[PDB]
Amino acid sequence: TNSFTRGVYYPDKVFRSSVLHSTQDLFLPFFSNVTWFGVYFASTLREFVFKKIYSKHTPINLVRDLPQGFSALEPLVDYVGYLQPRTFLLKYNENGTITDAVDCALDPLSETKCTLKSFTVEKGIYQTSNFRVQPTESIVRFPNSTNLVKNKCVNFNFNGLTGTGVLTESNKKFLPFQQFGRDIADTTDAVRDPQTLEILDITPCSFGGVSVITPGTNTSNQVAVLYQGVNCTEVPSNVFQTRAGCLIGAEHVNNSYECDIPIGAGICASYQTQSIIAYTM
Amino acid sequence: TNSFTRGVYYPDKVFRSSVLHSTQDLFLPFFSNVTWFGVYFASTLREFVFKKIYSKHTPINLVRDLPQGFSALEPLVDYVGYLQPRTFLLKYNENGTITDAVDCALDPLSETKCTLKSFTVEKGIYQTSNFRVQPTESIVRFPNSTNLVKNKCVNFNFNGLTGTGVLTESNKKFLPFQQFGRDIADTTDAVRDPQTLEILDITPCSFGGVSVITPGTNTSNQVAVLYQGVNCTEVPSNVFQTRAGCLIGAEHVNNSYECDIPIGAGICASYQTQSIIAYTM
Amino acid sequence: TNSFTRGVYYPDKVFRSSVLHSTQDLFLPFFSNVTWFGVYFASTLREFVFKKIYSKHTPINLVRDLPQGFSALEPLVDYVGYLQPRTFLLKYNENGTITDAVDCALDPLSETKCTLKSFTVEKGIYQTSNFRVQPTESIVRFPNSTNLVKNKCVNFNFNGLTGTGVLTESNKKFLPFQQFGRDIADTTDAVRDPQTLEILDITPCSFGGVSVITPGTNTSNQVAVLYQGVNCTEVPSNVFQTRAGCLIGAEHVNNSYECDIPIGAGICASYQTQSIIAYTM
Ligand SMILES: *[C@@H]1O[C@H](CO)[C@@H](O[C@@H]2O[C@H](CO)[C@@H](O)[C@H](O)[C@H]2NC(C)=O)[C@H](O)[C@H]1NC(C)=O
Ligand SMILES: *[C@@H]1O[C@H](CO)[C@@H](O[C@@H]2O[C@H](CO)[C@@H](O)[C@H](O)[C@H]2NC(C)=O)[C@H](O)[C@H]1NC(C)=O
Ligand SMILES: *[C@@H]1O[C@H](CO)[C@@H](O[C@@H]2O[C@H](CO)[C@@H](O)[C@H](O)[C@H]2NC(C)=O)[C@H](O)[C@H]1NC(C)=O
Ligand SMILES: *[C@@H]1O[C@H](CO)[C@@H](O)[C@H](O)[C@H]1NC(C)=O
Ligand SMILES: *[C@@H]1O[C@H](CO)[C@@H](O)[C@H](O)[C@H]1NC(C)=O
Ligand SMILES: *[C@@H]1O[C@H](CO)[C@@H](O)[C@H](O)[C@H]1NC(C)=O
Ligand SMILES: *[C@@H]1O[C@H](CO)[C@@H](O)[C@H](O)[C@H]1NC(C)=O
Ligand SMILES: *[C@@H]1O[C@H](CO)[C@@H](O)[C@H](O)[C@H]1NC(C)=O
Ligand SMILES: *[C@@H]1O[C@H](CO)[C@@H](O)[C@H](O)[C@H]1NC(C)=O
Repeated sequence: TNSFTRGVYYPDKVFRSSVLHSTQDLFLPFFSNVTWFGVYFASTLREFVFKKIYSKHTPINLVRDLPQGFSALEPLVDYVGYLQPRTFLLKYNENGTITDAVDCALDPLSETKCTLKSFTVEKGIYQTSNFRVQPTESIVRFPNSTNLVKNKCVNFNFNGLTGTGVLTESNKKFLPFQQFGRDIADTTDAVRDPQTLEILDITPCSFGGVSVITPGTNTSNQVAVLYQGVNCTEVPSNVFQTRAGCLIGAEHVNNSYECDIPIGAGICASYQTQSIIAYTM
Repeated sequence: TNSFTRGVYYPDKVFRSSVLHSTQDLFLPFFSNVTWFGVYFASTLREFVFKKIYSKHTPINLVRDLPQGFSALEPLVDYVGYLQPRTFLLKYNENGTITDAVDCALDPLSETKCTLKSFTVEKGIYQTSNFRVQPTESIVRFPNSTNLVKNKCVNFNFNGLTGTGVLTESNKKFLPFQQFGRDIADTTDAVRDPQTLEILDITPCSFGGVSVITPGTNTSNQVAVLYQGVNCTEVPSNVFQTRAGCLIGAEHVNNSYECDIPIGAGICASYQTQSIIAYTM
Repeated sequence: TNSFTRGVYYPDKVFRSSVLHSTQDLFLPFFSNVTWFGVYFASTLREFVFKKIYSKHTPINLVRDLPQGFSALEPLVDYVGYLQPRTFLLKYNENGTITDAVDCALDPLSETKCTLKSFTVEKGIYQTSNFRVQPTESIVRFPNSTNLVKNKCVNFNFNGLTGTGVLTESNKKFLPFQQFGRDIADTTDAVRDPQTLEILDITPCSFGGVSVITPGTNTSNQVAVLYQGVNCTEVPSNVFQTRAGCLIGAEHVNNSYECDIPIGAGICASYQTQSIIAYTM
């Protein structure tokens, strides 16, 4: 059984009129796997959210299914789903009644609604969060204690030089006694391997912000995820990289015409036909 | 006996030339009720201020009265009036002698001299201090412990909602479970009375700055006190309210002509004849 | 024996390419008196700097002298001169080898190289440091305990008035009871001597910044030291004062023509012929 945005109660007894409040509490995540026998309880319809008992009574007409829609549960005293800590965006009507909600943890175009604090997202690119490649490796090197890995974000320790970055073969020749180099910004640029005296280059791991490519919410809900400055080989529809990074959820049409939505650094995006395509401008 | 600005001694042994220094010490307030038998002592004339003994010897020619003028008392060793903590503005001559002083606690147009730090106030409006209506009441409401007061600044406590404001009947209908409302600025806007379930509106009490309406000190000393944003029913010659607040010390002439001194928000003030009048611009 | 910039070792084992690093460590000062038998050790050539043993082997061809040039000593393990704490400016080549160094504590035009962080100083005036006349005297005066000194920077204490300045005869007459005066900036301007009741004027001692007058390093190395706002009677080639202060290392040519290098406040400086001259603009 799929919960079509069913369990949304009033977190506090505060009156709000025509606002979009952001609440951090225990709510039922939208489109969650619900058994078909805090916790959510529904019986075909008297919905109950226990945490404090919330109740709601809605007339229904269906068989062997869960009703689709939205219903706010009211505090009573001070199908089963489980509650999780989520950040919800509640829409309060002019009478204080919650008419709609957005769970900003399920899929893209939902975090964009939280970032913009609106149920209608315009046509464009929006930077929602960032992305840092976490090092899934840890190597330590000491002279004559693990193997040397390269071309991957790894926490290294070269005879006391603790750092975080990706190692690669450098074309710089150090002096016979110098053990590590430094750039203009007073940061460790290259290190000398205590074994085999190999010179390795240190590069900071991929640091970029994620962006959602949306052709407005009035046309369709199909969005594309855009990563800035990172390669998709390190990123956890169609996967393809571009000049600005990797774009998930679009196509790689070889055509080229006028730019529609500038995603940044060359390539632009557009909506065509029921499919999002990318083209070089 | 009236002290015509008599007791003003040298607070410290510091030499100053052509300055207007502000001193916070124990001085005799100007135009104070002096007995006709720290303390001020005068005998018709050898004035003494004890606190440290200050002395002054001035030739006088009068009977059954106190001499009018100004005389600075000099430190001697390390009619009777009493000293109070006052903020005085002393005028030092080119030889270090105090020639005049202003007690900025007696009447309006004297605090203006301290605010401007000058013995000559120009023609215009000057904001000297502020004014906050202190709540002369404290009510506490709990469900089934004092009476409910409205239309007056009162400290309230609605089942744990401690605040300060004026309560009035609101036209907003809360939900059957919501107990208090909140505006866009994340402040308590309305509360629900735990008794009779009446909805009350919370409004911050009158916050405004006082202003002195003076037609310059070269013409006359008659000034008018202007309160901004407050009603004279809550404010502790002629009393009348205007669009910018309450104006004390003027008239309410129904005539209208060109503006002379803009007191703010419409109405202007002018000097006519030996009387200060107000007129809508 | 004179050390012609001989002892300069690698402070740390860090690789740098085409940079000018500033190091604070124990180095041999340039042009220092070296015996002709941390410490510097050279033998005609295998130079050794002990601190950690640094070594260097350079072919030489000379007799009864010390070789002139520059040679960087490399770390080996973990004529005699002594090491002192100095701030050196090291020039790293594209291979990490130190090719030249500047000791910014020997003479002027060397501190300018540190201030500009370059081995080539342009033609102009550069403010390197400041200059405050330290009081070489301390007098204390109490009423009926040292002699009264004037026209010299001295720490004074007049019956509890501790301060620092130069005392001189003031033409201001205090009141018979006032002991010290104060200016507009709320600072002690004048004091009354508890003995003989003499009025003295307090003036802050000479505060100014030093400046190096250099006609560029591409033409010659002869520079002139310029002090701003101080008189040479208090300052520790040809000494002469000007409108902007005292200028050491130049001439006082009475001629006057177009300005070449504005040293500030009137007088300008120029290079003529092998001699630095100053002239009123
Ligand atoms: C530390 O030990 C390693 C392991 O023997 C040394 O690596 C070898 O060095 C020799 C001498 O140059 C080479 O012939 C081998 O091919 C190296 N081994 C590998 C797997 O390449 C290393 O040189 C030693 N380092 C020091 C400083 O002694
Ligand atoms: C708390 O007690 C008060 C006092 O009885 C209640 O106020 C009365 O409520 C009844 C029921 O509606 C009215 O008929 C009366 O007119 C009310 N009294 C007055 C003076 O107006 C109040 O309703 C009670 N509240 C709760 C929540 O029980
Ligand atoms: C403190 O003592 C000194 C020393 O005697 C006094 O200085 C003398 O004062 C007399 C009286 O005016 C003069 O005739 C002398 O010429 C002063 N001495 C010198 C060396 O000039 C001083 O006046 C005394 N101060 C007080 C306040 O008593
Ligand atoms: C709020 O309540 C009033 C009460 O009559 C009703 O007329 C109005 O339609 C309600 N608002 C909404 C959005 O339902
Ligand atoms: C992105 O990084 C991966 C790392 O595996 C590399 O193989 C690829 O060539 C990189 N692409 C670009 C365009 O830098
Ligand atoms: C200050 O003293 C001098 C002394 O002769 C006198 O001439 C002058 O008038 C005095 N100043 C004032 C304002 O009285
Ligand atoms: C000012 O406040 C008093 C409160 O008693 C009220 O009666 C009056 O109507 C108010 N006047 C205006 C102009 O708001
Ligand atoms: C650095 O080393 C390379 C190695 O061949 C050499 O060609 C180059 O001249 C060196 N650089 C300097 C400044 O000597
Ligand atoms: C500079 O100070 C000395 C102090 O001994 C003084 O003699 C000289 O007249 C002063 N010169 C100028 C120009 O102020």
